[PDB]
Amino acid sequence: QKPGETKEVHPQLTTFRCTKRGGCKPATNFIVLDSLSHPIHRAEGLGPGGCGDWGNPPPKDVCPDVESCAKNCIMEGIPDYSQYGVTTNGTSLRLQHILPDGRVPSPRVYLLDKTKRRYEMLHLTGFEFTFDVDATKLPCGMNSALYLSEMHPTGAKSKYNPGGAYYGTGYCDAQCFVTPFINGLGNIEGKGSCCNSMDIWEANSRASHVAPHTCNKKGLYLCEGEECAFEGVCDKNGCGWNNYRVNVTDYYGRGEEFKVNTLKPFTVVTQFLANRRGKLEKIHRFYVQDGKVIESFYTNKEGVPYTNMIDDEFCEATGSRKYMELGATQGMGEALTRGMVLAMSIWWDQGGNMEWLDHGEAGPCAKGEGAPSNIVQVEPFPEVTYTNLRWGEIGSTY
Ligand SMILES: *[C@@H]1O[C@H](CO)[C@@H](O)[C@H](O)[C@H]1NC(C)=O
Repeated sequence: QKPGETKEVHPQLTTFRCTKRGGCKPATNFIVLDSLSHPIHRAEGLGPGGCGDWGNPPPKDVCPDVESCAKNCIMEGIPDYSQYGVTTNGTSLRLQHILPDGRVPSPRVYLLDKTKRRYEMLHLTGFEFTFDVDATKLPCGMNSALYLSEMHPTGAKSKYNPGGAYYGTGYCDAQCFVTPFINGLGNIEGKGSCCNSMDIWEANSRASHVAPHTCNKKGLYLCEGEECAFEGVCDKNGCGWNNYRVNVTDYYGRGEEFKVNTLKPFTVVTQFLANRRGKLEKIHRFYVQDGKVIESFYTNKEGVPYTNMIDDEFCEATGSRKYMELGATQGMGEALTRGMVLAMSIWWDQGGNMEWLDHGEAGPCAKGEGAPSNIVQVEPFPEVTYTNLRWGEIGSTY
């Protein structure tokens, strides 16, 4: 959409780059909200209205084609991110799902490089990503996410999309959702926005989930028809890793009875271990809390391969069929090697109550407990803070 007259003022965030040799050294990065989370409105004389709702093509009256859409729909800068529940303090990024005044901004943001015109492209195959988190205000049904998508580095900046990454354009993930704009261009044909994504962290105070999601395309792929569906080009389910799902129930939770105690801050390490040919083999998640390394659990379930890391053997046996079919662990790793964008978000789920994350087979949460109507009766103001985001040499971030 066309950038408007209001200026964009991105939050600055200090992150780190790590080596065994020099340790963690500070870096400047900026934060940007999703393009379609910016105010979008019609050009002067075209009246009231936006330019389409999530899940739809843009309106045919203002967006009969890409060129018209580029002129007729205006995207405004955000001069004050705190209005969207987004703030930074030094190395800390706070995402508020609900504001005191009742607004539910449910922010999703990306990491911009220091120039503010390209996303910071992380290449994590053979490397580790680490961050500190405070999950105390995330009850059942809430999802703090920190994850990677193979978005285009300039947000596919182009003639009709001049805003680019500076305005948060170019979002995609393994779900192939239809958005009214894709790569900053009117989605006239109503395609889905598909790409490989590595869900490093989808979690609340009750459960913690890690999942690669493969697509059989490189980059952002606009899918049509069945390509967007379950047997299509992306892995909607991902290869899910969650202690509760492998019959370990005392690893992560609210209280001293859990190895990771989500009433207190902790550190989340994710290692992307590559084989002798440089291909991704295994994904290893452990934690650190009160200065103690908390090692990954091992699986403990009849019919589930014995392992303490995600790999092809586990994924296959736990029925991650499209993950294997669409390129398996090696395929995830090719994406990561090409370069990925970091996204961080806080959301909830009106349709399904985030049950896949923390209910039944996946956690201690009751039926109904994660509905949005119940969340606000448990924690009125859900929020998460990620701090000291840092990546680099295996063994160097903690
Ligand atoms: C779950 O783990 C327990 C040990 O805590 C074991 O007794 C039980 O048989 C396991 N369940 C399955 C189905 O593997």
